[PDB]
This record gives sequence, structure tokens and C-alpha cells, in this order.
Amino acid sequence: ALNTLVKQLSSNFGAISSVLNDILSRLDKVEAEV
Amino acid sequence: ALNTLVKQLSSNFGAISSVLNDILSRLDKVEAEV
Amino acid sequence: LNTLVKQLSSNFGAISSVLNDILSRLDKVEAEV
Repeated sequence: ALNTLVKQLSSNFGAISSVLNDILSRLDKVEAEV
Repeated sequence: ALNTLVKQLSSNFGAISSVLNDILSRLDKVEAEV
Repeated sequence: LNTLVKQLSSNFGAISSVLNDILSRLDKVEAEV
């Protein structure tokens, strides 16, 4: 159903944001060490 | 309605592509320094 | 909503693939600094 899809999408995008933020923070730290 | 959802999704996916591209670009550069 | 769901599945699969490649590459650089 539509409402279920929308909830799934919010969870997916939330997880993607989390993973991207972790990557960005780690990449910042590596860049600072070169 | 559906049109609103599709526009929101399109915007979300565009932002994710932009961020991924920036990360890939930055990773390429760091890999060259280590 | 079959068409949209199929498109979304494809997009999310591609994102997971790209994220995995990034995480692998990031792990290696962290080990090399």
C-alpha cells in the first residue's frame, strides 16, 4: 500500500543520510592527514 | 498526490547523486596521495 | 504502482552498490594514511 511505501522510503533515505554523513566525516579526517 | 511524491523523490535522488559524485571525486584525490 | 516501485528498487540497488564501493575504498585509505 501507498502509506507503507512512503514509510519504507523515509527509512531508506534516513539510512542513506546516516551512511553519507559517516563517509563525509571519515573522508574529512583522511584528507586532513595527507 | 503521486505527482508530489515523484517530484520529492526526484529531488532526493538528485541530491544523493551530487553528494556521491563529490565523495568519489575526493576519494580519487586522496588515493593518489597515499 | 508497479512501475514506480521497480524504478525505486533499481535506484536503491545502485546506491547500495556505490556506497559499498566507497566504504571499501575508504577503509583502504584509512589504513594507508
